[PDB]
Amino acid sequence: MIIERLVGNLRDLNPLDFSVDYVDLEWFETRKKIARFKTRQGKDIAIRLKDAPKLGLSQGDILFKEEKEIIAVNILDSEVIHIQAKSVAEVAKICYEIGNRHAALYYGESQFEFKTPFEKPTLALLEKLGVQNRVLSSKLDSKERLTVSMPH
Amino acid sequence: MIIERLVGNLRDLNPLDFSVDYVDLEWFETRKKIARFKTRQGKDIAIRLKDAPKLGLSQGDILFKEEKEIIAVNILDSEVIHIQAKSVAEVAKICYEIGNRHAALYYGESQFEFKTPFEKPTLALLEKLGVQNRVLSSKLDSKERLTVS
Ligand code: NI
Repeated sequence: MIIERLVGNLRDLNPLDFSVDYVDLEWFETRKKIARFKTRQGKDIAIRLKDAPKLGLSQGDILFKEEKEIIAVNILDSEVIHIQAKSVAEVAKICYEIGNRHAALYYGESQFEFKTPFEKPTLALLEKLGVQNRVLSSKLDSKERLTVSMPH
Repeated sequence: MIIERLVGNLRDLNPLDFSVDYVDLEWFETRKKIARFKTRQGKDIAIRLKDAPKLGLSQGDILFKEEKEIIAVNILDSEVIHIQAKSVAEVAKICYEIGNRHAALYYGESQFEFKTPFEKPTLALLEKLGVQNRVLSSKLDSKERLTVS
């Protein structure tokens, strides 16, 4: 089935009144406008998004909703570097340097914490800068992603 | 005359005690390690820096000092976009978006203020973000630069 428009997000209804089949995406598949997936129940779906969310698909976004059946997005955990800045100047340096690598970056719970996909040169850069960090398996949800508005 | 290393900075002495000649550099000339300049008084100086400061030569860095004579660096003011963030989350967005254009970026006075060289695309990006900014002439001193490793 072709999906051209999102039908809202599970946060806006009660998932218990529907049958929800999830499709599992990686963080790096969330901004593809044309893609093919297979749901957990084995349904082939093709996204061909006409007005895709700026940040990418997010956890719980609804691809299909008909009678009581729903297909929704689930984002897979991946290996992520959690960054704990200790000052505004550190946040500015961390975010300038990860921007110059064009690596993905996501807001954490505090405005001093960020998450970025594990990449060896990103860990090397944070080590070289003495920035506190740890590598954990977690979800990079697109709602928290920093955009790149005018890429070179 | 060839200069291989800096002697210090005018901030650490009384400039009135010396005869100070300056070499005028633009901001985008400060990271040069090999170059030839003429001072405001007309002296020829060639730099050949063996261990250049990582962020660039800064205002007041001393190239030469002998007796009461000094040659120091002056960084020319240039047209800059002054940015005023309203939150640490905005500082993170501004600094990531500017880093993704590889534009230069410097700390301002407050921890929410930054400066970047005026570029038409950078202004368009900040307008798109709704970031408070103004265009004016200012000095981009290398000691305040954010650099890339
Ligand atoms: Ni690039």
